Amino acid sequence: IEEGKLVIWINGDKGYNGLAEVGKKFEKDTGIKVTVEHPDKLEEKFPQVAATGDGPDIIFWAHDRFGGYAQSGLLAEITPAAAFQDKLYPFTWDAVRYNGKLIAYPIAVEALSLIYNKDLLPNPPKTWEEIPALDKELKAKGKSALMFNLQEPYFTWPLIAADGGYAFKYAAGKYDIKDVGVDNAGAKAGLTFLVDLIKNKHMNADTDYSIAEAAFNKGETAMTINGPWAWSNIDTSAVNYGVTVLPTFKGQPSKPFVGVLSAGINAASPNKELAKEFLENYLLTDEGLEAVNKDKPLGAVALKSYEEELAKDPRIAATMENAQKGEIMPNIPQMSAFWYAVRTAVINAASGRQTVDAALAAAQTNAAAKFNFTERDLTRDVDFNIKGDDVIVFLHIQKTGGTTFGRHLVRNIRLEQPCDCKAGQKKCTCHRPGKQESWLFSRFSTGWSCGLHADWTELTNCVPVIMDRNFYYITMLRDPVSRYLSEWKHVQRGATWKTSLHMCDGRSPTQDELPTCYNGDDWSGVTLHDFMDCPSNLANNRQVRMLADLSLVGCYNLSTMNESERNPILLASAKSNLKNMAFYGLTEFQRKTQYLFERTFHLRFISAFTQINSTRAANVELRDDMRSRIEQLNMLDMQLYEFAKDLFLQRYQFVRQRERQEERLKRREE
Ligand SMILES: O=C(O)[C@H]1O[C@@H](Oc2ccc([N+](=O)[O-])cc2)[C@H](O)[C@@H](O)[C@@H]1O[C@H]1O[C@H](CO)[C@@H](O[C@@H]2O[C@H](C(=O)O)[C@@H](O[C@H]3O[C@H](CO)[C@@H](O[C@@H]4O[C@H](C(=O)O)[C@@H](O[C@H]5O[C@H](CO)[C@@H](O)[C@H](O)[C@H]5NS(=O)(=O)O)[C@H](O)[C@H]4O)[C@H](O)[C@H]3NS(=O)(=O)O)[C@H](O)[C@H]2O)[C@H](O)[C@H]1NS(=O)(=O)O
Ligand SMILES: OC[C@H]1O[C@H](O[C@H]2[C@H](O)[C@@H](O)[C@@H](O[C@H]3[C@H](O)[C@@H](O)[C@@H](O[C@H]4[C@H](O)[C@@H](O)[C@@H](O)O[C@@H]4CO)O[C@@H]3CO)O[C@@H]2CO)[C@H](O)[C@@H](O)[C@@H]1O
Ligand SMILES: Nc1ncnc2c1ncn2[C@@H]1O[C@H](COP(=O)(O)O)[C@@H](OP(=O)(O)O)[C@H]1O
Ligand SMILES: [Cl-]
Ligand SMILES: [Cl-]
Ligand SMILES: [Cl-]
Ligand code: NA
Ligand code: NA
Ligand code: NA
Repeated sequence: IEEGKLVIWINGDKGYNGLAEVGKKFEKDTGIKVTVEHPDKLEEKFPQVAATGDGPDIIFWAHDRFGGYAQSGLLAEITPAAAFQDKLYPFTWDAVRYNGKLIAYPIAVEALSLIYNKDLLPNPPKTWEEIPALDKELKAKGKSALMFNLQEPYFTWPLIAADGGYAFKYAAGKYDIKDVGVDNAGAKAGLTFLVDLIKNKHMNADTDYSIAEAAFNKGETAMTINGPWAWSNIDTSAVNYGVTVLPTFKGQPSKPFVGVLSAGINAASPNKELAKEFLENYLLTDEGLEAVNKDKPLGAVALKSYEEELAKDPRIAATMENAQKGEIMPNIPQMSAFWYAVRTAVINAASGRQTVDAALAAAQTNAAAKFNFTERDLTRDVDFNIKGDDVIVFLHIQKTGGTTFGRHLVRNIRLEQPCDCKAGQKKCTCHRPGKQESWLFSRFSTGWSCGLHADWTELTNCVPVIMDRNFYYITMLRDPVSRYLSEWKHVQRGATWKTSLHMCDGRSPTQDELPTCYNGDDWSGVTLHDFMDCPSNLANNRQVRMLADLSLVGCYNLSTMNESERNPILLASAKSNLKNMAFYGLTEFQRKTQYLFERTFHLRFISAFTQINSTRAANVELRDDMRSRIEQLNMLDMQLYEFAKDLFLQRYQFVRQRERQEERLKRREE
């Protein structure tokens, strides 16, 4: 981000040419250039790039995205004088308050309305229920009743919410992120009506923003559902149109989620005072908002003076009527997960490929960030026969506490013939009773015989050969930010693991495939910033990479497929291989790890595992923005760990409760 300049991001459906005009006046008065951009998916790109040193100085979006940004430390707190604050409606400052603090400037209130062509339909329907009959009449004239974007849940939510659907329940002063209302009777009724419209061929499941707009603006459909920004193109096409209240469903109003277009300032911006000057003294004025509004209408603006001037517009009046009937959007971080979940459910239900009940049940799970596991997933029962051909394989991922765990395996298990660990020697002899065969494949028993820190790909291709059986794979996982910091500190003190083979499809990677991050013999002394800056850093997503079948993505050759394709494959492969292992533990749960290992393999340790909280990672002082960038560099590991933690904890509770019930039965039979 260049100092002395302003870079602004705003969505492509807003008045970015008018905003540019405000930017030109600012430049006239100050010599500060203002660049407006409208990149695609700006609301996903921003948390990826703000967490580094790129991104815009100012980001525009509806307020629902901003709590997530704020929780990640990506936004400067805004500090407007009480004088300026009173120039805007308090209603709209509420939309941009997060954990007590103001994190953006509110701009305008947006709500969806029903838009109709007065030359085809001078009185629009009051109910969703009468739309099928209307469409039948219109189809005989070569036209349709209604087309609107069915791909974005923003547009279908008003009907889904009408009879009772909700996102997160509000109770006791906060949003309950476990109480999700996307599969209740009301939500199901709303979505069923929409699905029936499609089944009865009054709408098409493929209709998106462009198709609906094109049809309405060409007079092919009598109605659409859209927001104030859409009015400009309708005027461009010279359609004679009205804007009115959304139809009712089962006698209740459609309930649009209400958005406040808001302007946040990047916490990494070196131009924060200029951003505040632009927003307060140029944009949030009658003149500035008029420039934007004349390009694409904002709706009901937040500035009291200019809102009063436009309030007579019946299109805005209709916008306010639908907004009062709807709900202000929560700004909490979980909003994005809600939207993603509903987006997928509506698409699959509307397509007919899944019923409403099944699709909304899946959305409920995803919106509440839950994991459903089968009994088989929670049951890991290994009749481990050390005298037989069973072999335990410990896959050690760097910096997951594998030294501690590996030492437990060779020093701390109660066995008739335990591992023979000679004093002052690194490895131990872990042989079956009376044989020269090992029962444990591990760093401290067999050594690195399949490669230094051999991963799932290397071990599954090498272990069966280098031992000739039942192989029981186990590993440890650690929360990725701590694991990444631990690896940074270890590399900073000389670790390279440069002799790892990284074998996959029968060869090690090429230097072009896997460039070294450092000059010389190691990367000692590296700062956290330079560590994070190397694109080929093997610390990034190490746990997913080392648990996945890397053949599935062309081994280490990043040109074989795109990231959008490689990333979901790696994650699903890692989740599957982890889940289907005999056992895994988590570094942060040493006692539960011990207990589950014991109950999985029917073994007992001599001395209790212990939790060490004062790790080198814990000692790193981590700003929130920097934690967020580490999460972004490790986004696959973040997802894997969330999955693994929940499975691990459900396994612990399952095994404990079974064991507690067995003890009781013993008592109740004596
Ligand atoms: O045998 C020969 O060929 C020798 O022949 C001699 O000449 C003659 C001639 C004639 C006769 N005669 O009788 O007539 C005899 C001999 C030559 O003079 C001589 O050159 C030649 O020697 C070669 O062959 C030797 C036998 O193989 C060999 O010596 C062995 O070396 C092994 C080795 O270095 O690998 C050694 O193994 C032990 O030490 C290793 C090094 O420490 C261990 O491996 C390391 O393990 C680390 C670990 O797990 O902690 C790992 O560290 C990394 O990961 C950890 C965990 O994440 C992290 O904490 C660390 O920070 C991280 N470090 S890193 O730098 O970032 O990687 C290391 O990476 C890994 O290297 C190993 O586990 C030990 N095994 S053991 O316990 O079983 O011993 C072995 O013991 C030696 O015997 C020589 O190396 C050969 N020399 S060469 O010139 O040919 O190369
Ligand atoms: O991978 C699927 C899609 O993912 C992306 O879209 C996501 C967004 O990232 C989420 O933030 C959310 O979008 C919400 C949005 O936050 C909310 O404000 C509202 O957006 C309105 C907006 O307020 C209004 O001003 C106008 O611009 O219309 C918008 C709706 O189009 O509602 C959104 C939900 O529909 O969830 C979506 C997924 O639905 C990504 O951007 C997509 O390209 C991608 O396909
Ligand atoms: N019982 C325990 N409880 C918590 N962390 C532990 C632990 N045993 C080891 N660790 C942590 O695991 C890391 C070592 O992992 P590995 O043996 O795979 O290299 C270290 O992290 P730090 O570097 O942050 O201190 C260490 O502190
Ligand atoms: Cl070794
Ligand atoms: Cl624990
Ligand atoms: Cl047991
Ligand atoms: Na160490
Ligand atoms: Na170096
Ligand atoms: Na800390």
